[PDB]
Amino acid sequence: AQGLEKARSVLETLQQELTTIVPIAAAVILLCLGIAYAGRFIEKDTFVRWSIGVIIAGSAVQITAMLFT
Amino acid sequence: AQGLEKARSVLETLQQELTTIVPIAAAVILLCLGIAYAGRFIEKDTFVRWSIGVIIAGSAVQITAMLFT
Amino acid sequence: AQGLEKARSVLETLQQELTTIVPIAAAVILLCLGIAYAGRFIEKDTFVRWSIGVIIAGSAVQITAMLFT
Amino acid sequence: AQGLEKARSVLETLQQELTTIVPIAAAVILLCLGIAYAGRFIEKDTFVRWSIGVIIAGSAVQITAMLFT
Amino acid sequence: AQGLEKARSVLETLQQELTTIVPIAAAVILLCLGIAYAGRFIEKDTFVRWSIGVIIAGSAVQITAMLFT
Amino acid sequence: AQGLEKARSVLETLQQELTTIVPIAAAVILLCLGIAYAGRFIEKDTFVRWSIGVIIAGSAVQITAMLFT
Amino acid sequence: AQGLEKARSVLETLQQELTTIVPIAAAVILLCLGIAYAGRFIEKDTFVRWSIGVIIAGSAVQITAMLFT
Amino acid sequence: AQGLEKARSVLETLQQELTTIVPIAAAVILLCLGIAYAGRFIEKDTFVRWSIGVIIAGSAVQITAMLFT
Amino acid sequence: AQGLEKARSVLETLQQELTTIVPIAAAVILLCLGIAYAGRFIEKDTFVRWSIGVIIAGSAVQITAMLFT
Amino acid sequence: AQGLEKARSVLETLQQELTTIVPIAAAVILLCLGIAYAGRFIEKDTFVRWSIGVIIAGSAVQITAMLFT
Amino acid sequence: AQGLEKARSVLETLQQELTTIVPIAAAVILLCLGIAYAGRFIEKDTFVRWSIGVIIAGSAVQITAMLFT
Amino acid sequence: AQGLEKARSVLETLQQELTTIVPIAAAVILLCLGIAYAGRFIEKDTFVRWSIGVIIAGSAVQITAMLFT
Amino acid sequence: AQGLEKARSVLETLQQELTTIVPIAAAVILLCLGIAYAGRFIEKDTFVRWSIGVIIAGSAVQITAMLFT
Amino acid sequence: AQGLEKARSVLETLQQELTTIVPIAAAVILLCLGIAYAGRFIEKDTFVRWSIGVIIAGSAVQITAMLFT
Amino acid sequence: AQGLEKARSVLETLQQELTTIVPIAAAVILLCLGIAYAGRFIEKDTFVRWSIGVIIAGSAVQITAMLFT
Amino acid sequence: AQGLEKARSVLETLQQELTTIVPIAAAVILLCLGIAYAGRFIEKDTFVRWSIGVIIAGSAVQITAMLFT
Amino acid sequence: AQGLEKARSVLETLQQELTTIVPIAAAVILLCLGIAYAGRFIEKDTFVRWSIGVIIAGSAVQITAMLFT
Amino acid sequence: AQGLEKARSVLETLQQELTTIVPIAAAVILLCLGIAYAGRFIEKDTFVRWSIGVIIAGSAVQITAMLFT
Amino acid sequence: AQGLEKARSVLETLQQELTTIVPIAAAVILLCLGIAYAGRFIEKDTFVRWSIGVIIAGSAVQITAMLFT
Ligand SMILES: CCCCCCCCCCCCCCCC(=O)OC[C@H](COP(=O)(O)OC[C@@H](O)CO)OC(=O)CCCCCCCCCCCCCCC
Ligand SMILES: CCCCCCCCCCCCCCCC(=O)OC[C@H](COP(=O)(O)OC[C@@H](O)CO)OC(=O)CCCCCCCCCCCCCCC
Ligand SMILES: CCCCCCCCCCCCCCCC(=O)OC[C@H](COP(=O)(O)OC[C@@H](O)CO)OC(=O)CCCCCCCCCCCCCCC
Ligand SMILES: CCCCCCCCCCCCCCCC(=O)OC[C@H](COP(=O)(O)OC[C@@H](O)CO)OC(=O)CCCCCCCCCCCCCCC
Ligand SMILES: CCCCCCCCCCCCCCCC(=O)OC[C@H](COP(=O)(O)OC[C@@H](O)CO)OC(=O)CCCCCCCCCCCCCCC
Ligand SMILES: CCCCCCCCCCCCCCCC(=O)OC[C@H](COP(=O)(O)OC[C@@H](O)CO)OC(=O)CCCCCCCCCCCCCCC
Ligand SMILES: CCCCCCCCCCCCCCCC(=O)OC[C@H](COP(=O)(O)OC[C@@H](O)CO)OC(=O)CCCCCCCCCCCCCCC
Ligand SMILES: CCCCCCCCCCCCCCCC(=O)OC[C@H](COP(=O)(O)OC[C@@H](O)CO)OC(=O)CCCCCCCCCCCCCCC
Ligand SMILES: CCCCCCCCCCCCCCCC(=O)OC[C@H](COP(=O)(O)OC[C@@H](O)CO)OC(=O)CCCCCCCCCCCCCCC
Ligand SMILES: CCCCCCCCCCCCCCCC(=O)OC[C@H](COP(=O)(O)OC[C@@H](O)CO)OC(=O)CCCCCCCCCCCCCCC
Ligand SMILES: CCCCCCCCCCCCCCCC(=O)OC[C@H](COP(=O)(O)OC[C@@H](O)CO)OC(=O)CCCCCCCCCCCCCCC
Ligand SMILES: CCCCCCCCCCCCCCCC(=O)OC[C@H](COP(=O)(O)OC[C@@H](O)CO)OC(=O)CCCCCCCCCCCCCCC
Ligand SMILES: CCCCCCCCCCCCCCCC(=O)OC[C@H](COP(=O)(O)OC[C@@H](O)CO)OC(=O)CCCCCCCCCCCCCCC
Repeated sequence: AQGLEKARSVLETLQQELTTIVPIAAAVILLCLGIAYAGRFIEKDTFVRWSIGVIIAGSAVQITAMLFT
Repeated sequence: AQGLEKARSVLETLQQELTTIVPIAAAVILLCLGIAYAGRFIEKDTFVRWSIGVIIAGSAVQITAMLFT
Repeated sequence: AQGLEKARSVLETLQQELTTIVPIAAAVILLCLGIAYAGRFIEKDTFVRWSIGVIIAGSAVQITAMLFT
Repeated sequence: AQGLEKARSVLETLQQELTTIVPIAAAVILLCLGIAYAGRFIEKDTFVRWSIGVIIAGSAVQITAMLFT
Repeated sequence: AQGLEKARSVLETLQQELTTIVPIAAAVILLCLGIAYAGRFIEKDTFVRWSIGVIIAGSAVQITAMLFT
Repeated sequence: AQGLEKARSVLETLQQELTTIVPIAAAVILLCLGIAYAGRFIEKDTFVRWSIGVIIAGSAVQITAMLFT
Repeated sequence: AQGLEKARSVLETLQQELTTIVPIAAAVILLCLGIAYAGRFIEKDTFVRWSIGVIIAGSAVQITAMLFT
Repeated sequence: AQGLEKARSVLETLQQELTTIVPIAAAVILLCLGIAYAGRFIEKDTFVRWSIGVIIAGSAVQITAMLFT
Repeated sequence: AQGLEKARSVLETLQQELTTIVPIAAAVILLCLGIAYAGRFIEKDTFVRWSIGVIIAGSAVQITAMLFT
Repeated sequence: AQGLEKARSVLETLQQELTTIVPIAAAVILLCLGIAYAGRFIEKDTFVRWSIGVIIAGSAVQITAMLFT
Repeated sequence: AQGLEKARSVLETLQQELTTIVPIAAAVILLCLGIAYAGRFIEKDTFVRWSIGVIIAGSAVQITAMLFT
Repeated sequence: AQGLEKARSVLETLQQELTTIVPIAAAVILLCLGIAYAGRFIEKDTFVRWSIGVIIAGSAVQITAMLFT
Repeated sequence: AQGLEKARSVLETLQQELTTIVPIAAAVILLCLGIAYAGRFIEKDTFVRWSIGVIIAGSAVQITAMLFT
Repeated sequence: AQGLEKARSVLETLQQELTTIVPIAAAVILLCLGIAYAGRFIEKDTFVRWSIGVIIAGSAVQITAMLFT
Repeated sequence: AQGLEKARSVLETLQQELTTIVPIAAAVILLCLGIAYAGRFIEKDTFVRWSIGVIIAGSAVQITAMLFT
Repeated sequence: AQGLEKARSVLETLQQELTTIVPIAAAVILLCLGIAYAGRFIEKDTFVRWSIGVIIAGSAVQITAMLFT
Repeated sequence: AQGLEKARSVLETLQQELTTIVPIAAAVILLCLGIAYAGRFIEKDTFVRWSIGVIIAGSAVQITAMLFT
Repeated sequence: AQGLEKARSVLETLQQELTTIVPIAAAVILLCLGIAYAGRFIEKDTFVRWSIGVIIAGSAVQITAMLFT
Repeated sequence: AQGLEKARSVLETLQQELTTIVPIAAAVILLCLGIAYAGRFIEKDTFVRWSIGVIIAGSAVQITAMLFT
């Protein structure tokens, strides 16, 4: 019931599937970035940027719950 | 009665349902943005923009009541 | 009497009902706009536009009385 | 007498009643336009158009007397 | 009896058949959109648009029951 | 029977044929994009875009089943 | 038969012809890039970019088969 | 006999004649499009559009037999 | 006879005449493009675009025969 | 006769006249570029660009005959 | 006659007038450059750049005749 | 005799007179277009359009004889 | 006589009058463009555009006679 | 008489008035540009641009007479 | 009279008022620049730039009268 | 006499009266257009359009005498 | 008398009244533009546009008398 | 009386009310700009832009009276 | 009354609430900037920029009252 309960369930399923997919994408990104940095194509702060992005992505639900009260 | 009370109640129900749905959408957006920033596709101000948008969306009713007096 | 007093009363009732409905619509619009801005779909001037629109709509009667003298 | 004095009086009464009705319609129009502009459905020049229309309608008798001499 | 019970049954049958047909059309649309995005003919927000449209279409009956009360 | 089962079968046949055709189009697009990138006409994000598009197109039926429930 | 078998054959012929043409285009691009680099008009990463692009274009069918399953 | 067999034969003859005529028109269109693109009057997607149109027109009978079952 | 054989012959004559005219137009286009590029009004990719367009227009009949089977 | 022989002759006359005009335009362009480069407004690659453009424009007919076979 | 003889004459007049004007502009540029170099605002290669530019601009017609044959 | 020989002669006379008139109109149009282009009111492709139109209008009889056989 | 000789004479008079008027319009346009360029409102290619337009407008009759043969 | 002599006289009057007005506009532009350059808001080539624009606008009549012959 | 004498007078008034205002702006700019230079935020050439800009702005009318003759 | 002398005199009187009225309407139109342009509601070419229209209307009799001979 | 003197007087009265009204509208427009520019919503050329529009509207009668002679 | 006196009074009231409202909007804009500049989101010229806009807005009536004479 | 008094009160409330919110945002910005500067990600002038921005934002009302008189 409630009209949009079904859409909420679908969105929850989509969020779970995207969360499952994300670590593979992050690992592939890091694999490419490490070799790019080894080849003098990018700089060392790229690893810090990647770490910040991955840490933020990991706790996306917690941050959203903290902000969207 | 009052003619348009039923429409107002329907709009209230719609607002409640959209408010219930919104946190999932915000979490999915943040999850995507984290990986996008990790992969050097966007910039660091994206997180600030997301935080501002989510904070405004969380207090939409209060802001509307403050402005539409 | 006066021929069109009844129509004026009906219009006043309609105006009151629409004024009652409007804050919910404004809150829903702001809720959608916040998430749209979080996801990089719109820009920050949208909030300024929304604020101006809501402020104008809130004092519609006063502005009408000021201009239509 | 004068044949059309009665019709002129009826027209004057109708004009007065319509003038009484108009401000409510203008207020309702502005209330709708403000929310429409808040939701990105119209542009900012709509308010200028509304102001010009209301100002012209307010002084309809004076403009008619100035032109129809 | 009830005059329009037969017409309502026909409409329900048509709705069920259209609901059955829709997923194939959605899959074809997504298949075309993926290749169009791969070929640099459209943008990444097309997937978000498609997801929103499909989610709305899937819960059409629930949304109609929530609004048309 | 069921009125629209024939149209559903036709749509399924069309979907299967389009799925058969798609890999050739994707291969041609990738072949052109590789030479375009070698010639300094596009950037490296084109390959990521192509990969995302092809992956989404490949699992169109699964995504449609996940969302259109 | 099967509706789109003829179109699939035409697309396969087009793909084979484009694959035949591509090596000449890649060779001309490399010939121009080498002289441009000799004249201090481009940088040394251009050769890496060209190699990556040509390698990806060469195995376009294999990559498409790996991703579009 | 069958009443409309003669009309069907006339339609088949017209279809064969138009099918014979079309390749010349396609060649002329491509000849004009190549020069127009060389002179910076159109874009490179025009060739993709032309190829899709020609492939669809060539296998029109097969597609019609696949859809009109 | 064949009904439309005369129209086909007329189209062939028109195609031959346009093919005869085209090289002059291509030469004029390239003559203008060279001077425009000399004066810093356009970029160096214009020559690649022109070459692609002229090569495609030259073999328009062959491409049409390859695609329109 | 031949239908478009007159148009071809007109195009050849136009091409010859433009070829006659071009050297003056190239000389004026080089005269302006030299002074602009003397005043530190442009860089030394401008002369290479101008030389390439003028050389290409000089043999436009030969290049067109080479590519449009 | 010849169609573009008049335009060619106008272009020649413009070229002669610009050639007459140029030495004054070159002298002013050199006068400014000398003082700028005296005050440590530019480097000594500026004079070499100016000399190359002025020498190239002086023989613009001869270089154009050498290249545009 | 021949019934319509007189009408054909009248049409030929009208065609000759219109052909005599046209060059003046074309010259006036080009005179206006040049000034409009100088004043930044139109674009450079207007000259190409004008040239194509004038060339087609010049050999209208030849094209009509080539097509209407 | 000749039916349309009078219209041709009128058109010639109109063309002569427009040719007389044009130099004033060109001078005014250049006067405005120079100040606009001095005020950073347009770019330096505006002068090239103006010169091309004025030169074309000057020899409009000659170009018309060359193309419309 | 001469049909358009009156319009030509009006255009000459407008040109004279605009020529009278222009020096004030140029002076105001230079006054603003000097302070803008002092405040590090623009660059030093702005004065060269202004000088070129003013010199061109000053001799607009002479340039128009030289080109429009 | 003379049509645009009023506009010229208004422009002269605006020029005089801006000339009156400018010294205050120049003084404020120099006051900020001195402290910015003392704090190691800018370099010593800023004062030369400021002096050149102020000197040019002070004699804007004289330079305009010298160039716009 | 002459049947239509009276009608011609009436038309001449009407033309004189309309010519007397026109300047006021043109001034009002320009006054409105100036404010509309100041308010960013229209573009700068509106002034050119107005000037062309007013100049044409001013010499309407002369143009009519030139064309209608 | 003169038939249309009354309409001319009415138009003169309307012109005077609109001229009286205009300065208030111009002041309001400038007040809004200043705040919009301070809020980074528009650019600095808006003030130049406003000044030009107001100056043109101020001398509308003079410009009309200069052009409509 | 005078027809448009009432509209002028209404416009004066609107101008006074907007002038009263403006300082709050300017203060809010400055408050947001200061924090945005502190967070490295905008540059230091924004304060100069804001000051220019506010100074222009404050003396809107005086500038309108100076230009619209 | 006075029409826009209500809007002014709403704007004052919004300004007070934004002023209340601002110190937290400034503190968070400084907290992030300190760590960024510690990790060699930004320079030491960032603190000066932050101090200037915060000081300007703190006295926004006073500065607005000083400039907007
Ligand atoms: C003086 C030396 C200074 C620089 C040091 C290096 C100089 C010479 C280096 C020789 C390298 C030659 C080739 C290796 C390239 C290299 O060293 O760059 C490392 C490569 C990506 O690096 P980059 O992003 O820097 O590529 C070049 C760009 O920088 C050009 O802007 O990472 C890999 O995974 C290697 C892939 C090999 C290429 C084949 C790929 C085919 C399969 C993948 C396609 C699937 C589609 C989806 C993918 C997400
Ligand atoms: C040879 C050494 C040269 C460099 C020295 C340092 C190298 C190694 C540094 C190790 C750092 C590892 C991780 C610490 C990061 C660090 O040191 O960088 C400081 C960080 C911002 O740093 P950056 O802007 O430099 O990030 C990278 C950019 O430079 C990319 O260009 O400031 C913080 O607030 C730290 C937050 C921790 C990350 C987790 C955040 C999750 C919750 C917050 C999300 C809420 C959303 C809204 C927020 C407003
Ligand atoms: C690389 C990253 C760059 C971009 C960042 C985001 C990338 C990935 C984002 C994933 C989002 C997936 C889904 C969330 C969508 C999202 O993120 O966009 C926010 C959404 C609408 O915003 P948009 O303007 O972006 O909508 C799509 C447009 O982009 C179309 O062009 O607001 C919502 O309330 C979410 C609702 C979810 C959809 C279900 C709704 C069904 C019930 C409502 C119908 C009732 C009828 C009356 C309504 C008034
Ligand atoms: C020198 C290195 C410089 C660049 C660093 C990275 C280089 C190599 C990266 C390899 C990545 C390969 C693939 C991962 C892509 C990646 O790393 O980019 C992160 C991706 C979004 O990336 P972008 O917005 O940059 O996409 C490409 C655009 O930039 C094109 O302009 O976020 C994800 O969620 C990844 C999903 C994987 C793809 C499968 C999705 C299928 C199911 C979802 C569909 C449901 C519909 C609704 C959705 C809301
Ligand atoms: C420098 C690179 C910049 C661009 C990157 C790509 C360059 C080269 C691309 C090569 C593509 C060659 C051909 C593949 C085309 C391609 O890659 O574009 C993808 C195609 C449509 O894409 P577009 O939106 O670009 O179509 C043309 C538009 O651009 C027109 O403006 O989607 C498909 O399903 C492909 C079908 C192949 C054509 C045969 C279809 C016939 C049977 C179907 C008919 C049934 C009727 C009902 C249908 C629902
Ligand atoms: C100084 C160096 C800086 C830049 C590096 C390169 C400079 C010199 C490059 C020389 C290249 C010369 C020619 C090769 C072109 C090249 O290198 O660009 C790669 C080409 C597409 O390139 P672009 O999209 O950049 O084309 C020009 C556009 O950029 C215009 O803006 O991809 C191909 O498949 C090549 C095909 C050859 C052309 C013949 C095709 C005819 C048959 C196909 C038609 C069928 C219709 C349907 C199609 C789907
Ligand atoms: C501190 C030193 C650092 C920089 C060194 C130079 C600084 C001072 C230079 C003083 C120069 C002052 C004036 C000379 C200008 C100069 O030195 O720049 C050289 C000039 C064009 O140069 P630019 O393209 O650099 O012009 C400025 C541009 O850079 C603005 O973006 O070439 C000429 O032909 C000179 C014409 C003089 C202007 C009169 C022309 C009037 C008749 C022609 C119009 C016909 C229309 C159609 C034309 C195709
Ligand atoms: C202090 C030194 C610093 C710089 C070092 C070099 C300075 C002096 C160099 C002298 C070079 C003079 C001439 C050689 C040119 C040179 O060095 O540049 C190399 C040239 C392209 O170079 P760029 O891209 O740098 O061209 C100029 C651009 O940089 C403008 O931004 O590559 C070639 O293939 C050469 C062709 C010769 C030109 C004739 C071509 C005509 C027929 C081909 C056209 C067919 C159309 C289709 C094509 C795909
Ligand atoms: C710091 C320097 C930066 C810029 C470098 C150059 C600055 C100075 C250049 C001086 C050039 C002055 C005049 C030469 C113009 C020039 O150099 O630009 C090259 C010209 C066209 O160039 P554009 O497309 O750039 O024209 C202006 C456009 O850019 C406007 O957007 O090509 C020609 O054929 C020249 C013809 C001369 C004009 C007479 C033509 C009359 C007969 C033809 C009409 C027949 C109708 C049918 C036509 C198909
Ligand atoms: C971010 C900023 C971007 C936009 C800048 C401006 C924003 C704020 C502007 C405030 C304007 C408030 C009101 C002034 C309006 C304004 O500024 O627009 C200028 C006005 C007409 O302008 P528009 O064509 O833009 O009218 C509105 C159009 O947008 C309709 O779509 O011209 C006037 O004459 C003003 C008259 C005032 C209204 C009273 C007239 C009553 C008597 C006349 C009736 C006689 C009948 C016959 C007439 C021929
Ligand atoms: C910080 C510096 C950066 C930018 C540099 C400039 C900043 C300051 C400039 C001060 C300008 C103030 C006023 C001078 C204006 C100025 O400098 O712009 C130059 C003006 C036209 O310039 P624009 O096309 O740029 O006009 C503004 C447009 O850019 C708006 O988008 O040329 C003139 O002829 C001057 C006329 C003065 C206005 C009065 C005209 C009234 C009678 C004529 C009407 C007859 C109708 C028919 C006409 C054909
Ligand atoms: C390594 C460091 C490099 C960057 C330095 C800063 C990094 C970390 C900064 C942390 C900031 C976190 C959040 C504070 C945001 C911040 O610091 O940015 C300052 C904020 C807007 O600034 P921006 O233009 O940067 O906004 C985001 C844009 O950058 C997106 O492109 O100004 C404010 O007024 C703050 C309001 C707080 C947000 C809550 C508002 C909710 C109620 C008000 C809504 C009423 C509607 C009508 C309004 C007119
Ligand atoms: C190891 C040392 C190396 C660096 C030396 C200095 C280090 C420490 C310096 C401490 C300075 C702390 C504060 C003084 C600032 C300072 O020293 O910088 C000097 C300041 C401008 O400096 P900057 O342009 O460098 O500002 C920061 C920028 O560099 C950010 O990129 O000039 C002033 O007028 C100072 C005003 C004080 C701030 C209050 C202003 C509020 C009212 C005015 C607003 C009205 C709006 C319109 C205005 C036109």
